[PDB]
Amino acid sequence: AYTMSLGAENSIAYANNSIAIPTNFSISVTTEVMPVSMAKTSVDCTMYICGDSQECSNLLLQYGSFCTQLNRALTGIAIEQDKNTQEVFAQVKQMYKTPAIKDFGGFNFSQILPDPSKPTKRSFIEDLLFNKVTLADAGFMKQYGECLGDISARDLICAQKFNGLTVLPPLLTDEMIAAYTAALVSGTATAGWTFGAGAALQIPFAMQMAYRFNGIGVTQNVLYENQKQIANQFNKAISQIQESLTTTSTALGKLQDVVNQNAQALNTLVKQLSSNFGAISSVLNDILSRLDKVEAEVQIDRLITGRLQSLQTYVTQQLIRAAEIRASANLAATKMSECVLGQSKRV
Amino acid sequence: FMLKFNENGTITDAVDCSQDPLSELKCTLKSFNVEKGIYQTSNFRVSPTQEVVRFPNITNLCPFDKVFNATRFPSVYAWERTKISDCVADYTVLYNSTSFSTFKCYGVSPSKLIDLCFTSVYADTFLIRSSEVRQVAPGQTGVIADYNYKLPDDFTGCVIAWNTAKQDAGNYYYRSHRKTKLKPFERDLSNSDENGVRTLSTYDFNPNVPIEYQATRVVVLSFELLNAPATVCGPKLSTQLVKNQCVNFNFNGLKGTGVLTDSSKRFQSFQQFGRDASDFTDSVRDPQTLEILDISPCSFGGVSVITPGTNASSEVAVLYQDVNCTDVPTAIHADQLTPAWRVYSTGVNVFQTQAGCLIGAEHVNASYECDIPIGAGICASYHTQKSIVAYTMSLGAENSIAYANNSIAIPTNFSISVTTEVMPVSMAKTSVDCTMYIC
Amino acid sequence: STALGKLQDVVNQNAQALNTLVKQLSSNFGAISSVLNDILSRLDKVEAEVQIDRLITGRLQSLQTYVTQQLIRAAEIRASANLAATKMSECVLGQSKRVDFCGKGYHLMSFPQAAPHGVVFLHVTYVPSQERNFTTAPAICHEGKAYFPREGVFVSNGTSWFITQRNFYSPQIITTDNTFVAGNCDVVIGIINNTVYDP
Amino acid sequence: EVVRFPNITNLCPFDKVFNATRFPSVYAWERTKISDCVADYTVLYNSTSFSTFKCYGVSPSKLIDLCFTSVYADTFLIRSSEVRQVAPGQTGVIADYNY
Ligand SMILES: *[C@@H]1O[C@H](CO)[C@@H](O[C@@H]2O[C@H](CO)[C@@H](O)[C@H](O)[C@H]2NC(C)=O)[C@H](O)[C@H]1NC(C)=O
Ligand SMILES: *[C@@H]1O[C@H](CO)[C@@H](O[C@@H]2O[C@H](CO)[C@@H](O)[C@H](O)[C@H]2NC(C)=O)[C@H](O)[C@H]1NC(C)=O
Ligand SMILES: *[C@@H]1O[C@H](CO)[C@@H](O[C@@H]2O[C@H](CO)[C@@H](O)[C@H](O)[C@H]2NC(C)=O)[C@H](O)[C@H]1NC(C)=O
Ligand SMILES: *[C@@H]1O[C@H](CO)[C@@H](O)[C@H](O)[C@H]1NC(C)=O
Ligand SMILES: *[C@@H]1O[C@H](CO)[C@@H](O)[C@H](O)[C@H]1NC(C)=O
Ligand SMILES: *[C@@H]1O[C@H](CO)[C@@H](O)[C@H](O)[C@H]1NC(C)=O
Ligand SMILES: *[C@@H]1O[C@H](CO)[C@@H](O)[C@H](O)[C@H]1NC(C)=O
Ligand SMILES: *[C@@H]1O[C@H](CO)[C@@H](O)[C@H](O)[C@H]1NC(C)=O
Ligand SMILES: *[C@@H]1O[C@H](CO)[C@@H](O)[C@H](O)[C@H]1NC(C)=O
Ligand SMILES: *[C@@H]1O[C@H](CO)[C@@H](O)[C@H](O)[C@H]1NC(C)=O
Ligand SMILES: *[C@@H]1O[C@H](CO)[C@@H](O)[C@H](O)[C@H]1NC(C)=O
Ligand SMILES: *[C@@H]1O[C@H](CO)[C@@H](O)[C@H](O)[C@H]1NC(C)=O
Ligand SMILES: *[C@@H]1O[C@H](CO)[C@@H](O)[C@H](O)[C@H]1NC(C)=O
Ligand SMILES: *[C@@H]1O[C@H](CO)[C@@H](O)[C@H](O)[C@H]1NC(C)=O
Ligand SMILES: *[C@@H]1O[C@H](CO)[C@@H](O)[C@H](O)[C@H]1NC(C)=O
Repeated sequence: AYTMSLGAENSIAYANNSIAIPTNFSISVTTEVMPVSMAKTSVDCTMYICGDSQECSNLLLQYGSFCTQLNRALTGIAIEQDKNTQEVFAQVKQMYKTPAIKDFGGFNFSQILPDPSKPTKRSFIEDLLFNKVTLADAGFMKQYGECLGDISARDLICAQKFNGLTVLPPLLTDEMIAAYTAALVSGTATAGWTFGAGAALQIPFAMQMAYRFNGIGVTQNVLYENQKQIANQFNKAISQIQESLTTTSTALGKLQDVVNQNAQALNTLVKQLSSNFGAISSVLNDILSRLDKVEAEVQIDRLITGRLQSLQTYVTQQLIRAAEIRASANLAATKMSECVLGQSKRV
Repeated sequence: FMLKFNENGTITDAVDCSQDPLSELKCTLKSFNVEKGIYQTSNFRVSPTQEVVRFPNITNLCPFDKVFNATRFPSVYAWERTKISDCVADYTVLYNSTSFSTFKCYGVSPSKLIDLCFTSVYADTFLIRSSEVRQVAPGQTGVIADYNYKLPDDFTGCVIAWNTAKQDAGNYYYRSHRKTKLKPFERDLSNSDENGVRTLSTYDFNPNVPIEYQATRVVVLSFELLNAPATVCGPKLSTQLVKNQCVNFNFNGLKGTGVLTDSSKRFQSFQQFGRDASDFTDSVRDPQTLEILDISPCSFGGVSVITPGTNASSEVAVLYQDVNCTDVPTAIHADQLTPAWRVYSTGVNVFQTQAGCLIGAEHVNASYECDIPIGAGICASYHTQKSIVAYTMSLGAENSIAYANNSIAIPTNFSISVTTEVMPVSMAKTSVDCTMYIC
Repeated sequence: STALGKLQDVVNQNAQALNTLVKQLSSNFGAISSVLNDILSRLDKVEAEVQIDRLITGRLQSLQTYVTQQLIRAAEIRASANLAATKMSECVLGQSKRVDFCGKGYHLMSFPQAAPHGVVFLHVTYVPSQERNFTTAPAICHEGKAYFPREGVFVSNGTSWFITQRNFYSPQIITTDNTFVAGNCDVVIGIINNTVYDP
Repeated sequence: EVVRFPNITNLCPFDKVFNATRFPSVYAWERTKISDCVADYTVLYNSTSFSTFKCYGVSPSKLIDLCFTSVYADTFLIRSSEVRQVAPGQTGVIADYNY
């Protein structure tokens, strides 16, 4: 046990007549990871609560619109996940095809553009990102026959499907997302910022970087006078991204934990069906087998209200988490416009 | 059915919710008119029409005569326990011969006894005066409950008693005092104390005594309903199996509904049913063949109905989520469906989307802007006659930039643009009088 | 009609939430009746209170649901109101360099207009149009030393080299006023030879 | 378990309350206060069997280890048919017009 270090100890050699001027520079490439969407969860509220039984379903009608109101909430979450994706990507709906030459002024975009030798039209970097996040529960999409196996084939995802819990697929497939990012990097490589304001105007890439140096307040000559250095520093920095993404799993933790949180929530929701909630049994057919309506209904009501309470908890948690994902998607959409479609003075 | 009631309270419209996918949509949305969209739809397609009842073929009738009509019962201090096993509990044979002034059951309804099966039964028997049968219940107190025969709080079973003042004349004993109460189903046969005088009081039973003092026989049946072989069953006859259909079933008194199939499951030698982490009973041992059947939900898998507005058309399309188009007629139990739904099982206008099989929308190779979002790149629209068409959505216009290392495009003109951005700032300031709403 | 859909759906969502809350009073929640006086008329307190408790708990649960949805929706409206307040400061009370913040194109102005439960911004933007291809060079070499554009870019109309501002073609004579000189012209890749006029 | 109870020791007057020479007519039911005594009701097990023993707000099995801040005993004679009317929420000639 120890006290935290707040930071490195440092001092500034202040004097009323002294200044430090940088004599050199480093081109730095930095990775920012942002969540944009979450799993479009869906619930058959009758199948979850009453588990395919008429007696319970006829009791559940006496609770009114609770189920309809929960489904209305979750479909609101689901539609919002597609909105989030189409607000971050799809800001530019000119599908600028990837240029045939991936080197501009010495800057080697080949790792961040698609490669036509591969079967999947991702960039090389995007292939690393799609490998480095894992859908640790095998990621839903359980095929029609797959839940009818031996004992060892039992699976919380089959327990989910049998109890009415499902994940809808996103509207944009990954090939469509990769097509937008390919178009966005292609416009930046060949038309700079202009295609964010209007029609894309081609400009030579070094000449575009020279304007970007002026935006920083480094004189235009300092680019051309060092263009091979600057391009090499850029190329090496991109390679360091590729090396870190191939080696290191923690980089995308902000996305893996969105997967983990939503997987865990669905797992607790199915497991809550094993609770009695003070009924004689957690099992609905066991009550209906063993008790007659005059007193079964008292036991069923304990299950209905407890199960129904467990759904309302889950939907509230999803509404909370969805608001956080929306805020991240709104921020990511702002960074697309301001960092990709332009140059930002915002420190 | 969903029924629309007029202000005069006459029915003016109705939807048969099982009829077709539009009817299921209307019933799912609790509404007779539906806006354009795609909606998750609750299963009204299928309901069980059959019972699959299967019970062990044990045929020996339970020993009601030997247990109830024994020549004499025990003194309550010396109550006797017997195991009842491998028999059919057709208790209706008694209706001809006795009437019980108490028949009271715990954890089981008495009307259910005729179609349950029990993994264990023990009958306890003793004689007490009629006023004391009151005390033979969980949580009771009194000379019987304290010092002669205690039921547990977790008791499941039935207490049965009848007057026998004509039969059970004589002397019978009960413990009036003890230094500590009995534990549940404890017995204490000690007659003499340390010095030799008896610790037991005597019932004097005669038909001449007042009713409250007259002898009643009591039988206490204690039950178990474990995940173990059935030992006593009600008289139910067994039916044939009906696999691959949504049915009601009853295996050893475990009722339910679902789809039965063969299964790969290894059960334990004693095990009668299996449950997943949700306690959903996913398998059962057939008591007739000892084969293990899988139980699937009748409603299993997601279904969604795609519609223009019902103001626009009564045409719909159905998405069978994660189902392959050749499996739809079996994932949906299309043999059990109406003809109007079975149209949406098969035929032309089936299209395998990565979201699932889409049926009833014709696939079109022209891409358009997304109208109704089906998923995984597919959208649908009500499109020119009109029909529901399904297509891959267009991401944007095809374009290319004429890049060269020495070419630049400069704007020669400009447009002043005025753009409208609409932003919500407020919502209605709702308020609730919580007492007026609730009470 | 669709232009204000973002306002109409705030109205619609809040109307629908109140309508479902009144309709929820029609539920029994497993009581013998949804109607409170019907229970109290028909049952004695010893056992009416068991039925009344089922109504109280289910009704109170329905309020807790409604209030939770309102807290969620109010957090969303607050984020929209904070963003609208930021656009008032940055797009109305100034001019914003933030690329897509005050509408598409380069922001000139915007005007706020009141709307029910909302604001409408009329964003005014310059959109460049009718672009034309030009040959261009990073620098001019005049007398062994490299001249760079002071602002804009060097372009030629085929015959002649000019300096123009980048967002509107207005060619100027390349003058020691329009340009700064920095270093010998060997280093600049793509350097070209042209006169620089000296007034 | 730390069990601590007041050290009152006088046994409650079960014989005088229950085995009185006669009970009141139900219209003239009599109330008596019971106080400063130990309610070891098991002394009755030897001598009297009760065809009704029904408790409200307390389980009868818990009577042996509770203490009460007041006790009153109401006593009256009725026909056995009518004892069902001696309960909360009952009706009938007793519940309406006698007790
Ligand atoms: C900034 O520092 C780098 C070294 O980190 C300098 O790069 C070296 O430059 C000399 C002469 O140009 C070469 O001989 C070395 O091989 C270079 N090394 C590397 C790693 O590039 C660079 O010149 C410095 N920049 C400026 C403007 O002086
Ligand atoms: C751009 O970067 C790549 C390195 O990623 C350069 O080298 C090629 O890299 C791929 C793997 O990424 C190999 O399969 C090729 O064989 C490599 N080619 C060579 C010649 O080494 C690529 O050359 C770079 N482009 C430019 C124009 O420098
Ligand atoms: C920009 O384009 C507009 C047309 O879109 C030009 O305006 C036209 O100019 C001619 C001659 O002056 C008129 O006859 C037309 O009526 C004008 N059109 C409109 C809509 O007013 C304008 O001259 C161009 N600007 C520049 C700087 O070239
Ligand atoms: C559905 O089709 C895919 C091939 O497109 C196949 O991999 C999968 O196993 C099929 N599902 C079933 C249940 O046969
Ligand atoms: C209700 O009944 C009255 C009288 O029969 C009739 O005039 C009125 O039109 C009815 N209302 C509706 C909505 O049909
Ligand atoms: C019912 O009792 C009659 C005589 O009282 C007897 O003949 C008959 O066999 C009895 N039936 C059963 C089922 O015990
Ligand atoms: C009990 O058994 C005796 C002897 O067989 C018989 O006479 C009597 O009728 C039986 N009682 C009942 C209720 O069956
Ligand atoms: C009775 O049970 C046995 C064992 O479970 C089985 O072999 C037999 O087929 C069943 N039915 C008949 C009619 O024998
Ligand atoms: C759409 O294009 C595919 C090409 O793979 C073709 O097979 C199919 O017949 C086309 N559909 C129509 C309706 O023309
Ligand atoms: C610029 O040149 C390319 C090829 O010469 C051409 O495709 C493009 O349309 C030109 N742009 C303009 C604005 O004329
Ligand atoms: C280029 O512009 C100059 C204007 O000073 C003009 O004299 C020359 O002819 C132009 N050339 C072409 C090809 O337009
Ligand atoms: C531009 O490209 C041409 C070949 O297309 C080449 O000859 C020339 O040296 C290049 N110049 C620059 C500045 O990239
Ligand atoms: C520019 O001028 C210098 C000196 O006159 C000459 O050496 C060089 O080759 C020229 N460049 C071109 C491209 O003509
Ligand atoms: C009531 O008191 C009388 C007189 O002492 C006694 O004979 C009788 O047995 C008592 N009753 C009971 C039930 O103890
Ligand atoms: C119990 O009854 C006996 C007589 O049967 C009597 O002698 C004894 O005192 C009684 N005990 C109590 C505690 O009343």
